[PDB]
Amino acid sequence: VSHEQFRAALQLVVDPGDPRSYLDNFIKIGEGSTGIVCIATVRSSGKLVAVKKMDLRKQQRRELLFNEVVIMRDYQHENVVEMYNSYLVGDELWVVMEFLEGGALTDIVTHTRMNEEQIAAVCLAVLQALSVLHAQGVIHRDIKSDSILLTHDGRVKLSDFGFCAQVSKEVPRRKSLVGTPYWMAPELISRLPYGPEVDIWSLGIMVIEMVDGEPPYFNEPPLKAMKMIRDNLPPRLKNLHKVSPSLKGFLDRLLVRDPAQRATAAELLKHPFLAKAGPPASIVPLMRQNRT
Repeated sequence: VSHEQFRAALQLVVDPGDPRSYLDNFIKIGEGSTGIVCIATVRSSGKLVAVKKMDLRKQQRRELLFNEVVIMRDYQHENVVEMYNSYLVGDELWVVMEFLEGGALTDIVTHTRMNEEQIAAVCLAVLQALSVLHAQGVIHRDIKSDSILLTHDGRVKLSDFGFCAQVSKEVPRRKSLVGTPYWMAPELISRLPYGPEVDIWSLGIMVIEMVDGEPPYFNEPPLKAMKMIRDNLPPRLKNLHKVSPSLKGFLDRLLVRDPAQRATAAELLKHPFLAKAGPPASIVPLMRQNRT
C-alpha cells in the first residue's frame, strides 16, 4: 500500500531511462542490506561498474530507499563509494555506482589474520569517512565488515547506506531499530533515542571482527545476542592476549556503553593507535586474488 504509487515517487527522483542501454553482462557478485549487487560492463569503454538492484516489493521500509538518493546527492567523499546514477527499472531501483573490485572486508576477516598496521589502516579510513558524515548529521547505522569495501590497490570505502538517517538541530536523535543484530549499539537495542555514537560502537564490533574473525555472540541466535549486548558489560576479545595495549586502549574508547562517554570519530582521529596505520598498499596482500 501502495506499490505503483511508490514507483511514481521514485521516478520523479531518479534519472530517466534504463542503464541497460549502456551496460552489458550483468553478473551478480553479491547481496547486502536491501538488494543484490552486480558487475556490469560499460559498452562504450569496457570499464566495469557496480549496480545495486533493490526490488520495491521486497523492502521492509520502502521509504529508506530514498536514503540512497539523499547520499548520492549530498555526501561525496574519498572513503565513501561514489554513486553515479539511479534509475527505475520495472519494480526495481538501480543505482549505478563505483565498482570496488577488491570486494568486502568480510572475505578478509573470515579467511586470514590482519596485523595491527592493517587494522589501523582500515580504522583510519572508516573514521575519516565517519567524522565527515557525522559532522553533517548523517548516521550510517549498518557499520560492519560487509559494509566496508576495497579497491584492488587496498583503498577503503564505506558502502551500503540503505539504513542511514539524518540528524540536526530539529531532530538530534533517532529512534528506529535498524542495523545488523551483532553490531548494534546497546542504546539502539534499548530503544532509547540515539545519534552518531552508534556508528562508533559498531566500529568496535568490527575491530573485534578484525581480531577474532567474528563479532561476539555470533554463535548465539540474533535476538539472544542483542539482549546480551544490551544487558551485559561491553563484549571482550576472544584473543585479548594477541592485541597490543595500544589497540586495547583504542577499542576501549569505542565499546563504551554510555554513548556520552564513547569517543567521537573526531576525537578518535587523534588516538595514538592510528599512528600504526599503513598505506592502502599494506591491505593489498590480504585480498583473495593475492593470498594463497
